[PDB]
Amino acid sequence: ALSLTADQMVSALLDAEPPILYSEYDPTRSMMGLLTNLADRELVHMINWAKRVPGFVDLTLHDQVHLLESAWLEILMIGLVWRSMEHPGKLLFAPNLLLDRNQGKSGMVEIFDMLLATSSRFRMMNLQGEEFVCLKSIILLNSGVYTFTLKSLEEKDHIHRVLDKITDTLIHLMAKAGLTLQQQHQRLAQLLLILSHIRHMSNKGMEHLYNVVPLSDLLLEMLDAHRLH
Amino acid sequence: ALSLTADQMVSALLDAEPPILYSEYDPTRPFSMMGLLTNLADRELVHMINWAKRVPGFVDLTLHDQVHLLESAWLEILMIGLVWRSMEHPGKLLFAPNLLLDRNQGKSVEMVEIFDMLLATSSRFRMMNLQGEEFVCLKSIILLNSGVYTFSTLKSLEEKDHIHRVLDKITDTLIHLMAKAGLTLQQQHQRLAQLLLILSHIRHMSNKGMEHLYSVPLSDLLLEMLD
Ligand SMILES: Oc1ccc2c(c1)CC[C@H](c1ccccc1)[C@@H]2c1ccc(OCCN2CCCC2)cc1
Ligand SMILES: Oc1ccc2c(c1)CC[C@H](c1ccccc1)[C@@H]2c1ccc(OCCN2CCCC2)cc1
Repeated sequence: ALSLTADQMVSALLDAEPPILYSEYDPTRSMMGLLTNLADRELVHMINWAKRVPGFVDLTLHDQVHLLESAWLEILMIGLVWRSMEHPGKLLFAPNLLLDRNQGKSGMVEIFDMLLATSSRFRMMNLQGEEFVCLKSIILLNSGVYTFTLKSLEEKDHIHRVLDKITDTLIHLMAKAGLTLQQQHQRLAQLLLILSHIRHMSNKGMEHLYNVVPLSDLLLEMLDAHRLH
Repeated sequence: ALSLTADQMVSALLDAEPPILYSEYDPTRPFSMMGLLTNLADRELVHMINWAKRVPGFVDLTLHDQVHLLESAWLEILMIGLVWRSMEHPGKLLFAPNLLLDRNQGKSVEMVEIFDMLLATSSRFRMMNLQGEEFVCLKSIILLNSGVYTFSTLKSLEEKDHIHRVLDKITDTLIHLMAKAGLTLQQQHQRLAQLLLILSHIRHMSNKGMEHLYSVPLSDLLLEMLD
């Protein structure tokens, strides 16, 4: 995990990429319901992706749950934003569900505009796929690391070590891209600062989503899988 | 501002530093916490505007954009200042030199949630051995970055460009401070990343804090003070 190279980190992350799911509705024939159903089906695939992120399965089950519980919406959003890059003014929730801002207006066209603005920023920066997977992995490991005993000290230290490896990977990606050393840390800073805005969008999103099993135990169930398959 | 060297950026930032204010309560009478915190924050905000106008490149922006940036960042700025002066006080938050509270004093009203988050941030700074030169850079970054994604006119395009160019200068400054600290190129980029990722948590704390306060528009008060 901590012994991988930069290119091995990239190859591991890309291969771990979840598939693009479709909205469940009749194309031969309500928006929140569609987005909710889409989000829930994506969460299942997100857990599989998370377990394939180098260093994540090295953590305790409790800490895995905590990290995903903190980051799951940010992860959905940055994925959505990535999907929507070459669709200006629109959000590609699914290949059969492409929406403009005046569609999402029918009470949160607010985060719609915020997601669009993020996509435009990624389009302005010419974000690459190898950079995207790095950023998404960073969100997974970092979003909940500040909100967690001897075990916790080792866990947090391990997390920060993996984050450092991803940072080195990002630098390597930009160094190979021909960027000067100054352009490297500048682009690094620009990419990470965007994560603060994605955190912001998640907060506003969760403010809207807020009997049912608490999300932690659902995450617990999907993460704590046996070895019989 | 874009012509400033790294050391000139630091000295300018350090000079622009706001004063540490005191809680307005009488120490001679016995010991409402939120009121004390609210009063302190409002007095700090006035000084924050002075600090903001002395951050390189900020006055180069339109009044409207200055208001937008501050309205988005003001709570984050108050918070990172809080955890900075609380860094040498483990398990406690130094709101003011005469107002030092532990986490049990946080249960005042149905806020200890934000308290623990602030405490956790201060311990993270303490473990990283955050330097004063780094602190002022990060705080300036919050000011310029927090609201830059929530502004399409020709004017606004030039505004966003300038902001991102100043942000780059702060990034250059941070690396220069780490390189002058004796850190290798690998460690420089790693520490840069660690510091900026903390800002995501500060944004998080701000949002949680705003949710508390939400339960005379600020832009008008900011506009009044900025002009
Ligand atoms: O690729 C994606 C699929 C669906 C979405 C998004 C990305 C971006 C946020 C959207 C959003 C809409 C309204 C409010 C907040 C965010 C929507 C979305 C809809 C519903 C959601 O929550 C469903 C509840 N469900 C319970 C456990 C996990 C989620 C999350 C995201
Ligand atoms: O150095 C500082 C002085 C005071 C504070 C803080 C830092 C960190 C946040 C604190 C907080 C406690 C509970 C909930 C949210 C935040 C408290 C604080 C209290 C009240 C505040 O809001 C006052 C309202 N006022 C109207 C216009 C501007 C603020 C801001 C910050």
